[PDB]
Amino acid sequence: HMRIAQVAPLWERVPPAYGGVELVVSLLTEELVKRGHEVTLFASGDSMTQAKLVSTYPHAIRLDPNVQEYAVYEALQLGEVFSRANEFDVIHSHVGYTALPYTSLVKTPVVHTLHGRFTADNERIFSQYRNQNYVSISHSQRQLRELNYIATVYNAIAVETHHFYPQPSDPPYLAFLGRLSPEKGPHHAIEIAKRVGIPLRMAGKVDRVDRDYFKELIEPHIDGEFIQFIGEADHPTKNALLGGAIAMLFPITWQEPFGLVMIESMAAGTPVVAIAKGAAPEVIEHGKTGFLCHSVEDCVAAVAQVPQLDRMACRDYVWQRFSVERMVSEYEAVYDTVLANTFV
Amino acid sequence: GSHMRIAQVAPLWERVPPAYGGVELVVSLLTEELVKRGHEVTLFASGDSMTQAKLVSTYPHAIRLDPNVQEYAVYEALQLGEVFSRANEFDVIHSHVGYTALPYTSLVKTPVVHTLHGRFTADNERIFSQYRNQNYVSISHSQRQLRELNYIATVYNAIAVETHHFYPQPSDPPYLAFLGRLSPEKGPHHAIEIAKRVGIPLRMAGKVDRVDRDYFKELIEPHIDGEFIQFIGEADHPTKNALLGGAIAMLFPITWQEPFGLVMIESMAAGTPVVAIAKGAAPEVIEHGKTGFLCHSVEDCVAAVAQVPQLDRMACRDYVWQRFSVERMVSEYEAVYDTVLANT
Ligand SMILES: O=c1ccn([C@@H]2O[C@H](COP(=O)(O)OP(=O)(O)O)[C@@H](O)[C@H]2O)c(=O)[nH]1
Ligand SMILES: O=c1ccn([C@@H]2O[C@H](COP(=O)(O)OP(=O)(O)O)[C@@H](O)[C@H]2O)c(=O)[nH]1
Ligand SMILES: OC[C@H]1O[C@](CO)(O[C@H]2O[C@H](CO)[C@@H](O)[C@H](O)[C@H]2O)[C@@H](O)[C@@H]1O
Ligand SMILES: OC[C@H]1O[C@](CO)(O[C@H]2O[C@H](CO)[C@@H](O)[C@H](O)[C@H]2O)[C@@H](O)[C@@H]1O
Repeated sequence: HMRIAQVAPLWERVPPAYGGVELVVSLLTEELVKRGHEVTLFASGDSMTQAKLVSTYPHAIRLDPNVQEYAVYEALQLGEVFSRANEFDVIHSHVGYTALPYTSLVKTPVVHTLHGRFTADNERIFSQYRNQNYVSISHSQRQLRELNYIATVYNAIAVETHHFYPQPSDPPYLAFLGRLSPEKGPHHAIEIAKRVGIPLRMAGKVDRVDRDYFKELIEPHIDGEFIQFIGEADHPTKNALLGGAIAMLFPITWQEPFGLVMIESMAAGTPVVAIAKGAAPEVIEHGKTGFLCHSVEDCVAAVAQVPQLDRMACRDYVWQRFSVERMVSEYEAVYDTVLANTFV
Repeated sequence: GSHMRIAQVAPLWERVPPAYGGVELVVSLLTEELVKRGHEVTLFASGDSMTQAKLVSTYPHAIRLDPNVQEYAVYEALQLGEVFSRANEFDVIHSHVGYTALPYTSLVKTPVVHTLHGRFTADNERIFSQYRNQNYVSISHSQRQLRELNYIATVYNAIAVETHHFYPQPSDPPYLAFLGRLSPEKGPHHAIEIAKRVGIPLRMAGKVDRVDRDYFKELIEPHIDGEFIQFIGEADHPTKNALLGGAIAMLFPITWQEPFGLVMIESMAAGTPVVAIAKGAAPEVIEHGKTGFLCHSVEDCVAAVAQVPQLDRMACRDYVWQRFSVERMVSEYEAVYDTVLANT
């Protein structure tokens, strides 16, 4: 019953393959409008939404050879958001710190959902707008504390769209999903699959800056027989790619804000053996829906402890803490708190 | 009428500059002069910048040189956030950052004067036409490639000629010169081929950065390991002055729509003609047959070097004083402010 604006990034599509935030903004927007609200999506033009689409570019900036300066369309989008700031009751910004200086100029309250790691550089712009409205996707992400965190909403997925696999494929294999960046540590997943004797079926995208790390540590160890690649899969693939696997290796070497590939694996009914970094303990129920490992050798030992877990429970676990009914209804109270706590 | 509150917004890649510094040098002479005429200037640059106006530092070093910064876009939104939060304290804002400040102008009441320093790429042509009805000041006539914009004026950049020692006849062992970054846009590869057909050695001096590091190690690197081509890249003011002053003719072979190119008027300041390719804003600075030459190919330059000792080298210095003096530039910009302050 409010005028909401969801400012999504332009790198991807509301998303056929890669894209985490755009998937979260989708399940949020596609359900907010269903509850008699009034949302105006701010994303790309190829987006298939059920709200008033307002875009500055039709295609996605990532999969496009004709684009070169993304910061142009980054500033074009915000130029249309805060120009229409009088037509909105609350602005839900997902673009990150690029909207902080614009918030101190308009009148409409703006909420910022954090989606990345705080680095030694971006922590300065957050300290200059510490009292702004923030929303963390995990308690582990809340690292600055000095900011003004409104609440903590766990990212969710449409569980019914993920087909559930009870028993894995008869010839077992491991799994890896996500970008091939050092932030996800696929090189550990390569060794873990080889220290146990179970093949690995990887899947993800390789953008640049990852060109150096990929073809120096990941490409040398591809075979197609024991190590497959499948560069960037869609939804029906990762649905069955993780379903037929015994466990989704998630050996991160980076402060993971959340990790939607963990909750996606478990919907298909697959426990995630990940490193207890970032929001890994906040998602993985130890001994029930995965194993919170603390070393590379801990994952190898946990692999033998994977088949004894209940894969039918892993899906019912996502239906509890990681449901869209929990996430959207938890944002519906965040917007009211921001609107009720304004002037003093 | 002659007591304004100017707001100089400068880039952060280099300080207001030790060696390489294009836009940072123009802002320097413009700031130091306007303060010397009585205006209340407010500079938004780095921290080590040396000015007399009340500067507002957002990071105490040049980001290009400081390696601790991995995201330049962080301090971008910080500087622009501090400018337009104090816009009420200014009479007019002079932006030098580019398209990043266009959506900000459509949010306050202080008029902003945008001085363009870059080419209209296939991407920024979308944002510049969006904020078409604003206040733009070009730096050359050839730089105007949209035409349909709202150009307030065209103020050619200027340098302090008195700070450039005049070398009459150069060094008796003759050599050439190349100034500017070693980018395929400014064409450093063309300068060596002319140095072979003319047979005179070429002494270079520039800057190499990412995205172009592959080009440096490919085309330019296998030709400098010798006395014929002495590199010593990135020279400060007292070093690059003797380089151009001791050069019989500066090689400026460009293959890109140059908006201006301060390296040209710096060569002629110390008394040295420039042989540039007929492209961009080269005919607007170089006078054919008087203080240099304009060529349509590479062999046309080889025939031009044979007609350089006949060129007047003293008239090169007096030509910069004609239309590239700091007193002229600042007077034009000071006259631009009265145009913007009268339209409101
Ligand atoms: O082949 C792939 C690789 C990635 N993804 C999607 O990319 C998102 C990445 O999830 P996550 O948040 O955990 O990784 P990050 O955001 O750090 O890139 C997931 O939702 C996946 O659905 C996908 O669909 N197919
Ligand atoms: O080794 C160098 C190379 C360049 N410059 C300075 O960088 C400026 C060149 O500006 P230009 O417009 O030609 O390059 P751009 O700004 O387009 O990058 C000149 O004033 C030079 O004084 C320098 O000092 N040393
Ligand atoms: O760590 C940088 C990382 O962030 C980007 C965003 O451009 O990737 C994101 O892609 C989508 C949203 O664009 C989300 O899944 C999530 O925010 C990130 O994975 C990219 O620079 C880099 O891969
Ligand atoms: O505004 C960013 C601008 O800087 C880049 C960074 O890669 O490089 C330019 O930096 C100097 C700044 O003085 C420019 O004079 C010069 O054109 C570039 O080397 C450029 O791509 C970005 O557009």
